Amino acid sequence: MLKIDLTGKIAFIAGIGDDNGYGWGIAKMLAEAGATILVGTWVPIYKIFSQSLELGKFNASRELSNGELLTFAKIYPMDASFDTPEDIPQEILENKRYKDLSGYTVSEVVEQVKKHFGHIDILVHSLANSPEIAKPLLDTSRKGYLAALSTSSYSFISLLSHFGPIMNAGASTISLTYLASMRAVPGYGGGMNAAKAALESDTKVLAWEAGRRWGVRVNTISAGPLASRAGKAIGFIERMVDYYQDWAPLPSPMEAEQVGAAAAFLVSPLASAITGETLYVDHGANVMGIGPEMF
Amino acid sequence: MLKIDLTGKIAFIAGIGDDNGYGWGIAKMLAEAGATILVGTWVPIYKIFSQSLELGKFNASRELSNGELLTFAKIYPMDASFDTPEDIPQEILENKRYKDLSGYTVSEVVEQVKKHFGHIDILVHSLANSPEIAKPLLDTSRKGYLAALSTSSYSFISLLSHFGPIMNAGASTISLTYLASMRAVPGYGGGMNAAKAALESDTKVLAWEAGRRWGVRVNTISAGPLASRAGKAIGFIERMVDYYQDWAPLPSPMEAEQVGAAAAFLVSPLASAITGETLYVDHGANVMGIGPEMF
Amino acid sequence: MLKIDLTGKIAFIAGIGDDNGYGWGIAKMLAEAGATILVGTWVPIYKIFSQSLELGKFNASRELSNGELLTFAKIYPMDASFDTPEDIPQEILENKRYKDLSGYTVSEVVEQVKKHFGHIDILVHSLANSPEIAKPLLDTSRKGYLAALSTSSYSFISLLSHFGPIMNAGASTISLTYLASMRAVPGYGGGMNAAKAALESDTKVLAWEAGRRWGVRVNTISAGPLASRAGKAIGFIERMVDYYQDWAPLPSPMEAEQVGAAAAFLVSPLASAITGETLYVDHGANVMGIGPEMF
Amino acid sequence: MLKIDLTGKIAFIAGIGDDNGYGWGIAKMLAEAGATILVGTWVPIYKIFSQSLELGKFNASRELSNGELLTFAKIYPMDASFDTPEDIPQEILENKRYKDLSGYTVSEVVEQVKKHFGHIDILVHSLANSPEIAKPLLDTSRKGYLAALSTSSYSFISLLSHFGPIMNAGASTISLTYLASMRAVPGYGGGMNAAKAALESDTKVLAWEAGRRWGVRVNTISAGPLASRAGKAIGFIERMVDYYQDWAPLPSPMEAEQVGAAAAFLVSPLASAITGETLYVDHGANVMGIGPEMF
Ligand SMILES: NC(=O)C1=CN([C@@H]2O[C@H](COP(=O)(O)OP(=O)(O)OC[C@H]3O[C@@H](n4cnc5c(N)ncnc54)[C@H](O)[C@@H]3O)[C@@H](O)[C@H]2O)C=CC1
Ligand SMILES: NC(=O)C1=CN([C@@H]2O[C@H](COP(=O)(O)OP(=O)(O)OC[C@H]3O[C@@H](n4cnc5c(N)ncnc54)[C@H](O)[C@@H]3O)[C@@H](O)[C@H]2O)C=CC1
Ligand SMILES: NC(=O)C1=CN([C@@H]2O[C@H](COP(=O)(O)OP(=O)(O)OC[C@H]3O[C@@H](n4cnc5c(N)ncnc54)[C@H](O)[C@@H]3O)[C@@H](O)[C@H]2O)C=CC1
Ligand SMILES: NC(=O)C1=CN([C@@H]2O[C@H](COP(=O)(O)OP(=O)(O)OC[C@H]3O[C@@H](n4cnc5c(N)ncnc54)[C@H](O)[C@@H]3O)[C@@H](O)[C@H]2O)C=CC1
Ligand SMILES: Cc1c(CN(C)C(=O)CCc2cnc3c(c2)CCC(=O)N3)oc2ccccc12
Ligand SMILES: Cc1c(CN(C)C(=O)CCc2cnc3c(c2)CCC(=O)N3)oc2ccccc12
Ligand SMILES: Cc1c(CN(C)C(=O)CCc2cnc3c(c2)CCC(=O)N3)oc2ccccc12
Ligand SMILES: Cc1c(CN(C)C(=O)CCc2cnc3c(c2)CCC(=O)N3)oc2ccccc12
Repeated sequence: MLKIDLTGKIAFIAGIGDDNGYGWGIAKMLAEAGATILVGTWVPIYKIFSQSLELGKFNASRELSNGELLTFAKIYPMDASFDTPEDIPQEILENKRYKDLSGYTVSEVVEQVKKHFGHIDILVHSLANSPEIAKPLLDTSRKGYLAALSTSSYSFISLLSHFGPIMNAGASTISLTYLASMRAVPGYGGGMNAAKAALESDTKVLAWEAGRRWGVRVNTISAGPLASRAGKAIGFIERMVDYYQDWAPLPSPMEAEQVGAAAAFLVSPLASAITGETLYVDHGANVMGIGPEMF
Repeated sequence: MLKIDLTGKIAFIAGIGDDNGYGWGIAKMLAEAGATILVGTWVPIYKIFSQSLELGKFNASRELSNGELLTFAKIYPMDASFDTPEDIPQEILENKRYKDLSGYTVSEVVEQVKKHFGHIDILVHSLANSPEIAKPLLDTSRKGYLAALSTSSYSFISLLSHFGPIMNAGASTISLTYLASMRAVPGYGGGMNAAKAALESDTKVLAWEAGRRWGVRVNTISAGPLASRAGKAIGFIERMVDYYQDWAPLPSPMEAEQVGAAAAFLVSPLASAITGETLYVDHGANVMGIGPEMF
Repeated sequence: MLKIDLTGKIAFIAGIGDDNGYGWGIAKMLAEAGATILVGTWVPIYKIFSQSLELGKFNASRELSNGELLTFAKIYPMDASFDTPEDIPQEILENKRYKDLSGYTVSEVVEQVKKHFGHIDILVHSLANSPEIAKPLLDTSRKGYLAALSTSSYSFISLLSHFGPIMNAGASTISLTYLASMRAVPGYGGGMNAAKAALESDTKVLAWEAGRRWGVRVNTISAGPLASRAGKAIGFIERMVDYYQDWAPLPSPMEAEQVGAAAAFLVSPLASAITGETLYVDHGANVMGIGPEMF
Repeated sequence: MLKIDLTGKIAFIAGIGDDNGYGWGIAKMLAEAGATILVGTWVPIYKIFSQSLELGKFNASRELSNGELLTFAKIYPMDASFDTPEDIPQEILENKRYKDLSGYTVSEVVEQVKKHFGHIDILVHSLANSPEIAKPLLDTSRKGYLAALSTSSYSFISLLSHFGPIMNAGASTISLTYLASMRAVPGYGGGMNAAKAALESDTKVLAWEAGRRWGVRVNTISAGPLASRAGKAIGFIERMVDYYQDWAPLPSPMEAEQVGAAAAFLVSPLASAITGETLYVDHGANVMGIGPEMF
């Protein structure tokens, strides 16, 4: 037999806000492979996510092939915009969603993980935001652009920089990107193109640095369109899904567990020679040199 | 549990000549996954390969995790330079090692597979040759350049074209490449650069064509240096292995099974959304923008 | 003033069949810059081209900005499929177009150029053919695929290898490619995708080899769609032209002289630091991540 | 004759602090082509630069081919970190070098140019900085990374956003980048890899956006190493220069005017079909697949 075996491994997944995104899909497949799952959930939705899970609202999505339910060892409120408490502005501190929580900056979450688990094996980054995604880049503000980069790109560096010293041998990371990183996709606004370009560039540089510092592998998955929370909010994700079905080598729609399976493989000992890679899991759409009108 | 399960599937691997190349490594991992293995072996070395196998010469390399030995259901003498018997030059017809054999063109091998097995599930292409690899491309002859393309590139198209109509649902292909395809590597001569460029370009085109025609997936793996038969003949493979260790994000040398494990994943149902991809399994050397002296 | 000054430089342009392709456009712009123009014209259309030129049929297309006419110092019948007369099948020798002519192999043309002009300064490759472009790659024959490679890609190596020894200091080359080389474009069949992938790969390799051997620069231009002879012959070039207008950052249709202007700059002393480059002259269509429908 | 004709065209160059950088080289070549030259100079070094200029310290680097001296029509104090006065932080406002100057935010500078000149034709972005360039990406702070993106990447968007509406027909932009944007170069620290990745991604997106909005073309040049102000502070620029000479297809060192000549071509009417392009002007180093250490 050939197993993707993650038994006893501890994965931290940053960016699970419901059962509809890639983060959930990755969690599910890492669990199928035997991993222990810790979750970073964004502060302003932490209460609702954690409550919905306890109230059984996600149970249809928790079914594992062994009959058991997907279970998280711990869920940490987190805002990966902030490395230390000093970084948090008064506007955030006085926000009612934040004021009733504590220990949610990156350095703080990592210290808690260290206290309770000692080490991690797998770091998964499945988070992105721009406050101005609906704006053309020409019309995107400086603060908006830098916010897109801070949340969507630097957040990875912060997570790896802080978790790195407590990663075990054979540890690796996963982040998620989209092809608009280095090809023009009108509609992907608010500096999100730059944030993904940065994320992909950093994947390569970090593969070398983390590789030489800790022996850690660093890979990114470029996914096709999915009607997640983020996806649905853009306003036309359904048009993108349909377009990809007409465009791609294969017509099947994305499912979060497809990206999850690729992530499981990449963080497993079966991928020890794979690092710095951008792996396309988009039914081959990215290889096309023309749109479906000229087929 | 998460398994890469190929039990009941038939893989045809074109290009196993001994236990020291990537083809053997791929066979071993597909077998670990449960796949039944058919092999195409170059005519002039078919007798020695088959005989050595039966003598137990490769037994140390044959051991599997379950305690079984790697076994081939059938080994076919084959020369992928030829599609039909009408293609074979008189000199080859008169050659000692060809003249007392028959049915070694691509069409003939596929017809024998179809008769005895009906269908295949996985096609692996692990074969390359240029008669002029030591020569700078500037000094490579038309005959040499086209022979490199014929053997190393077109052979994949012939194998997929002939096998495609008998591939089952969920079928996929793997071929092997090297980064000199689209970056200049002095010493990768005799048109091998062009043969690899063509193979990767063909990978994308065939992913669309085979995807739409048969639902077949088509992927390529770009590997790090290995001291195979072909690798040792170039004359400086050990220096290349050493260079990659100094250069890459991770220092581990290539092992055939690392590419085998990648192949096994790519052909499994876990990778249904992956097609047209070039997957680097080279310890990240390919992502570097400068060599080791400037680190 | 800043001039692209090719005064006294001798350019050999392989692939001018009439006034409608990129070869002619390149010739006009090199002529504007002051270059002497030598032409290689495909054997089967050599007489036709020469006779049309003599009857004044292209005179409207010959007007240079200085009031003079685009003038060719010599037009050579050529077939770049053949390096030496020994390579020509008797079947070709007996064809009427070839029987009426002589000295059209690559070696023979270069020998005539050396005899009467001594050296050249610029080599332009503006030729391609596949006998099976209407066929899916899956359905393309070995003979067809290799013929595309021989005519469209090896021909460049042959011309550079033969002309290189008689190139003056500061010499450079230009070839023409299309984005289907490394992205999948259904309809670009007959192995043309592989031929352009090979052409682009060889550009990089030859930049290094010819740069080190003769100080020669080697560049390629990836152009937008044009209704040339070859263009029109695909049967749907007009739809490709219209598609590009809806798709690209800029809407203007290709003109042969746009590519010609890029060629003129790249072969001028102003581009001494540019080599191995693939320069897109396609109104930016190649940078798009989706087609028109999702704008 | 074939002229790169910029007669009467108004060019604004962001990032000239002395005569040793790419900005100066670009100015000189645009001036050779006939352009009027406006310069944006970083506030802290605006006085030293303008005083050095009129003192005649740069007269040796000002000589043009027509026998005239390079002349800046207007030199504007500028800090491209700031879009409007509202953006300026307290420490900067009270700083010795800013506190007496006024109108140095991007919006204010564009307004001055609009009053003075009505419109512009060419925008050159030759600026970059990270306060943490010596630091591994892993050790780079959030403030440092975002500062690198703000100064090196968003600044271009701000300049184009503000300048666009007063750009004439046929207008275009140039920026400068380095290959570390999408390939790992250890030592290009402080988030500069991400800054350049963003710059290049933005080039593609803005080519579409600016192309459709104003008909403006947008291109970037990727240069080899130069001993500039920024280049020398890095601390090993001479080693990089030597490495490139050993590595590249051609051995000549970079000269600022090489990038300048490429820039003049790209902003000229001869390049009307070129947009969104990344043009390498680095003697071909970028196309290499291995380092000099082998060969
Ligand atoms: N959904 C799609 O079509 C595609 C998404 N991707 C990438 O996949 C990743 C995951 O996105 P999805 O699963 O689609 O949506 P998602 O909305 O379910 O997940 C993104 C998460 O980021 C979290 N987040 C936002 N700001 C945060 C902060 N400051 N600190 C901590 N968490 C924050 C959100 O709570 C949200 O849960 C993203 O990187 C996205 O760019 C890639 C390709 C396609
Ligand atoms: N060895 C290395 O460093 C690397 C090899 N690759 C690629 O891996 C693939 C396998 O190569 P290796 O395992 O290294 O060497 P290998 O020598 O073990 O395999 C090449 C096979 O091709 C067969 N072959 C040659 N001409 C044939 C023909 N006309 N008809 C049928 N079979 C023919 C050979 O007999 C041999 O079995 C090749 O495509 C190679 O280009 C890629 C990367 C690195
Ligand atoms: N036309 C278009 O949309 C585009 C064309 N290209 C490339 O531009 C180049 C020139 O093509 P075009 O100007 O468009 O058409 P063209 O038909 O005018 O030029 C092709 C020439 O190749 C010559 N030729 C064919 N076989 C030859 C042989 N065995 N020996 C010597 N010459 C031979 C033909 O006589 C013909 O004149 C080609 O490489 C083409 O692939 C690239 C991009 C776009
Ligand atoms: N120098 C080299 O080896 C290479 C440089 N490049 C790129 O070339 C461009 C120009 O760099 P160089 O000519 O080498 O150095 P440079 O130091 O001469 O020019 C950079 C300019 O940016 C200005 N600047 C810095 N912060 C500014 C701000 N907040 N507002 C306005 N101006 C600011 C500086 O004063 C300086 O004049 C940069 O984008 C650089 O990344 C690219 C490749 C190679
Ligand atoms: C696919 C695809 C996506 C999904 N994708 C890859 C993404 O990365 C989505 C990221 C995202 C970042 N910030 C925000 C939102 C979504 C919506 C809500 C909001 O407040 N901010 O977006 C597109 C935009 C245009 C075209 C395709 C796509
Ligand atoms: C790695 C690497 C390889 C291995 N590799 C990726 C290859 O593709 C090897 C291919 C090959 C093709 N034809 C022949 C031979 C080897 C030797 C025996 C024969 O007669 N002809 O070759 C190099 C050449 C230069 C630099 C690196 C490498
Ligand atoms: C543009 C474009 C082209 C033009 N182009 C870039 C080409 O390279 C055309 C090449 C070509 C090579 N061989 C032949 C023909 C054309 C027609 C006549 C024949 O006998 N053989 O072809 C396409 C096919 C599909 C989509 C776009 C394009
Ligand atoms: C080339 C090359 C460069 C030049 N280059 C392309 C650059 O973009 C240099 C940019 C730069 C950015 N920030 C700062 C400085 C320079 C010096 C002073 C300071 O305060 N910060 O830098 C390298 C670093 C490592 C390896 C190669 C290179």
